Amino acid sequence: GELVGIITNRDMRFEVDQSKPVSEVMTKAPLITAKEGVSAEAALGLLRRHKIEKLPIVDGHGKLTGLITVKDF
Amino acid sequence: GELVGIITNRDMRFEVDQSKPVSEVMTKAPLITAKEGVSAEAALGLLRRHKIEKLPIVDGHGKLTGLITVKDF
Ligand SMILES: Nc1ncnc2c1ncn2[C@@H]1O[C@H](COP(=O)(O)OP(=O)(O)OP(=O)(O)O)[C@@H](O)[C@H]1O
Ligand SMILES: Nc1ncnc2c1ncn2[C@@H]1O[C@H](COP(=O)(O)OP(=O)(O)OP(=O)(O)O)[C@@H](O)[C@H]1O
Ligand SMILES: [Mg+2]
Ligand SMILES: [Mg+2]
Repeated sequence: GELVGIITNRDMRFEVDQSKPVSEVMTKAPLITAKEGVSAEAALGLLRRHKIEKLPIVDGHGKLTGLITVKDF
Repeated sequence: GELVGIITNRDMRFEVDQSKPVSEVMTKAPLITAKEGVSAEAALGLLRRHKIEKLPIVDGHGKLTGLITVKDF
């Protein structure tokens, strides 16, 4: 149940072998995340600062509770 | 005549003020670049390794001679 990383379509854009497991292609932890109840302005600021399009949302134990993408904005 | 950086539309996606100069938004040097006469396989490998979409091509003196994008592939 641990958030070990994130896999986006920039990671698997040119992977010819589509039977490859996720663990060989994903981006490993630590990731850029936000706390629960993060406002939209703070999430957008994080996305602009780190120049990523995704932002996982985790609780106090570091367990995944949500995800914010640039698609929302 | 020096390559001081690169500006892509991920850098200027949420810039409300379009009168801002490039110098305040660009990604400053050093960049991930390739030498002249780089093959397609080497450029694609660099793009996959650094997870970027653009690769400036410079000469021995470090001056810009070309540009490769993921659009080509
Ligand atoms: N929150 C995050 N923390 C760390 N790395 C991340 C995070 N979100 C994405 N990445 C990584 O950053 C890279 C690009 O992220 P992003 O999600 O912006 O790309 P993308 O949506 O796949 O891009 P494109 O739309 O151009 O194909 C990928 O390697 C991805 O794994
Ligand atoms: N060769 C490079 N060296 C260093 N940084 C780079 C290079 N090319 C691009 N970047 C930077 O990496 C970030 C994303 O690069 P990229 O060109 O993949 O994004 P983009 O094409 O704008 O993305 P999207 O398609 O998701 O809108 C930007 O901050 C950009 O300035
Ligand atoms: Mg994008
Ligand atoms: Mg893209």
